[PDB]
Amino acid sequence: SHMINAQLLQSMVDASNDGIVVAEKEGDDTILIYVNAAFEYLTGYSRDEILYQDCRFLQGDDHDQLGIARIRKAMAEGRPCREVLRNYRKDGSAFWNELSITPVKSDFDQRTYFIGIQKDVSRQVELERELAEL
Amino acid sequence: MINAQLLQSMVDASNDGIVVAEKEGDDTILIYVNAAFEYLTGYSRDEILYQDCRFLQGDDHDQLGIARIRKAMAEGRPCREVLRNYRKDGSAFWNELSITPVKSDFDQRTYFIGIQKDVSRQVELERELAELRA
Ligand SMILES: Cc1cc2nc3c(=O)[nH]c(=O)nc-3n(C[C@H](O)[C@H](O)[C@H](O)COP(=O)(O)O)c2cc1C
Ligand SMILES: Cc1cc2nc3c(=O)[nH]c(=O)nc-3n(C[C@H](O)[C@H](O)[C@H](O)COP(=O)(O)O)c2cc1C
Repeated sequence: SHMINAQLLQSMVDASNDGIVVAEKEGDDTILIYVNAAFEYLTGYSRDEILYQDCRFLQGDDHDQLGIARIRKAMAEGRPCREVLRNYRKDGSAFWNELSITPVKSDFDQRTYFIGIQKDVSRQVELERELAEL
Repeated sequence: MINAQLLQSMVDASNDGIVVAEKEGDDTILIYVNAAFEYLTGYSRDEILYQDCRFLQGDDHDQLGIARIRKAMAEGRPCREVLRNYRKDGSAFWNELSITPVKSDFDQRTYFIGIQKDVSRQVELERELAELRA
């Protein structure tokens, strides 16, 4: 009587300020099958551009970031993980992405999907460094 | 095809508190809260459901943002305000609150999505850094 319906679930995901994505594993890729508006705003990429691609384009030229090894191992072991990564928007600007990945098993196909949540921590990091200097 | 199970998992994974409230008269009472909201406020889902979120203001009221929230809600505008809020144990924190009115043709009920996050540290840093800058 008083409880939410499924359209409300979509509304909560749409209202989120952090990016929220769903990806599915294929071989060495985990390809984006859903992104919310905040992900497009945060990354500068449109939904049409980046769907069915692995999120690693957000690392740009940066690789062998330690968090990436931790993510790969957590993915292999079926465990959730959280890493702060250097990421880059479509225009090339850098941001610090606090990224969480949660595997969830879909009852429909009994397939494991991966929920990402991207939070821009750049301002908090830079301000922490500035105050450390001060 | 993102089903309701996956949408729910996306809400459950959110770092930020996420709630749904429905308006009855001058109350908007909580009909859903996620785990991040419970951890942020220290209240369990069973304690706070079907109550207006204003209990989080505690002894405080007449904060300027509250007046802005009221006007924005009456006008159906989304809004964002940083409010002083209080946990179950009484501890104070700065809550960046984003309220989004839900537009739905399906049911007559008017709903609001709240998104809450603890900005206390960023506020502390901002004031300290501004003072030291002088
Ligand atoms: C659901 C999901 C979301 C992801 N989001 C990001 C992201 O926003 N930024 C990023 O740098 N990596 C993200 N990744 C990690 C990469 O997609 C990839 O798994 C990681 O770089 C390790 O794979 P690789 O060594 O083959 O590049 C995400 C991974 C998953 C599964
Ligand atoms: C969906 C939603 C979530 C809200 N969350 C909070 C909150 O977390 N903390 C808070 O102090 N007020 C929150 N509010 C605002 C109060 O519920 C209330 O609308 C505000 O105090 C102004 O109403 P009032 O002047 O009648 O007290 C929320 C409102 C809505 C609609």
